[PDB]
Amino acid sequence: MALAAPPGELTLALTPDDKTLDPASLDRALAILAEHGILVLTGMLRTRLTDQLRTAMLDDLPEVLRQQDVPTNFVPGHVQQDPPVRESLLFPDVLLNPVVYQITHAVLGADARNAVYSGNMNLPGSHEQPVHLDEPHLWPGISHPPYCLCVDVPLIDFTLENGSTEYWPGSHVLNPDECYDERGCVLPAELERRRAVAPPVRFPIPVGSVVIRDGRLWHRGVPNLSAAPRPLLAMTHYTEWFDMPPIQLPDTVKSWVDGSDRHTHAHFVAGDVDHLTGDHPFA
Ligand code: NI
Repeated sequence: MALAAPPGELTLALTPDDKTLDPASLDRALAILAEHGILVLTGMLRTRLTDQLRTAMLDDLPEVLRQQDVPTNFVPGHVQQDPPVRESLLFPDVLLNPVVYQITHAVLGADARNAVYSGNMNLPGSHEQPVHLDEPHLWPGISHPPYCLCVDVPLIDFTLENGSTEYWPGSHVLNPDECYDERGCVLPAELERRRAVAPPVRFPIPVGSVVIRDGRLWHRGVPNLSAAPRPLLAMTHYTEWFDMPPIQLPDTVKSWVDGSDRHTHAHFVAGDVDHLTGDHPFA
């Protein structure tokens, strides 16, 4: 709560040149994800990539807001927006990042696969989301290991002002009976018990960072009190055995996406994919 940079205990500092973590860096990464459920990797992505993705998503926001019903996460101002899947905006260092997949391989296995290429546009004057998990526990009242890791790419500097996400460290292992409602929101009794032992944190995250977290981590989107939309690009790695629909990608990227040992659950389509309406033929 009210930090000035990502906490040391959650953070691993890299450069965009780093292709693998040395054994001790990986051990620390996995120790952080196991204990805290969230890992911040600073210095992962070049300005060249984040700038293009930021531009592409801010250019698409008008088409998203024109929709009959604008799909929002829980409350007003938290808009669901898929980034483009044009050949020229699909970057191996984003989709198939070698450090990300080194971590996800070590936690979920070599057959783990990305099955989400989506985004969260947090609008100026947005409301507070309820504390929730994005992915549920597979059975109520059971402790089990992760089956999915969210990979979140901020496309501007996230600040306390513009809606940097509230995270509940270590919350990813909590699954008592009657803890979650049908939408994945944490029952208030469990929130206040948890707050006494391990209160939530919120911190700036500079663009170029990648956040990897347990899909079961408690978090909430919070108001964007800045004058500008706060874009996030979102991917999710799942174990091979978890049923997900495939990502629609153009067959122009099949050559490097298919037959990588960094797996994507993908359906390849002739021609352009409509990333926003999703309505294209042969989908
Ligand atoms: Ni969420």
